[PDB]
Amino acid sequence: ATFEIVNRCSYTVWAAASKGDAALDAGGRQLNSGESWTINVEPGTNGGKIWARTDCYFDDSGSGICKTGDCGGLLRCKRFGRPPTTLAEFSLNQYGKDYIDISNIKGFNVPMNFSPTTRGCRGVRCAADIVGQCPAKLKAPGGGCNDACTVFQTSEYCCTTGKCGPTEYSRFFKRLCPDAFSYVLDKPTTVTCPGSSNYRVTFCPTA
Repeated sequence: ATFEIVNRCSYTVWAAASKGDAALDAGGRQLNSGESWTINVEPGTNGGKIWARTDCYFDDSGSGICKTGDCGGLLRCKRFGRPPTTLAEFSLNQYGKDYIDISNIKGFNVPMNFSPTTRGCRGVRCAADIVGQCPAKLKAPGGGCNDACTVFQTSEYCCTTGKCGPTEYSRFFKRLCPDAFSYVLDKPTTVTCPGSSNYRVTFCPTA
């Protein structure tokens, strides 16, 4: 499948794409305001994620640090990034279907739209000012709004027993972004697309 990743924010982001144990395509790239990056993802890929990182520094050899979404200090992510990160998630060609969502389960850093560019399904978006409204206990000094599991580390917030309910914190996310996952057992906001669809991920889709 093809993903076009577009930075419509007024600030630079460093995009990242990973399946958790490997980079997708080149794994990461600087995107200045307006720039697009097209990547190819092997069919069959399960558990892929795309996210933005903010405020990064990298030396000449691809090594450094980002304030949000850092994936072990590398420009080219092989692993998933550190919260807070708004997540575009996908699994491709799973018995003829593609499944996509946006998740706030690892917090929020940048607004996002995740849309198919092919026929047969709808996109999803989380474009509210989560960071501005973020409860003080979840506000990340780095910028962003952490999830409550990351901050508090309880069985309820992390859904460790696989039995957990919604919380004041999950509800905060859900109220601003109803089409994104707010906790692990959220009623799914997953979209099913025809297998082998192509997609566009837009950061800051309104701004």
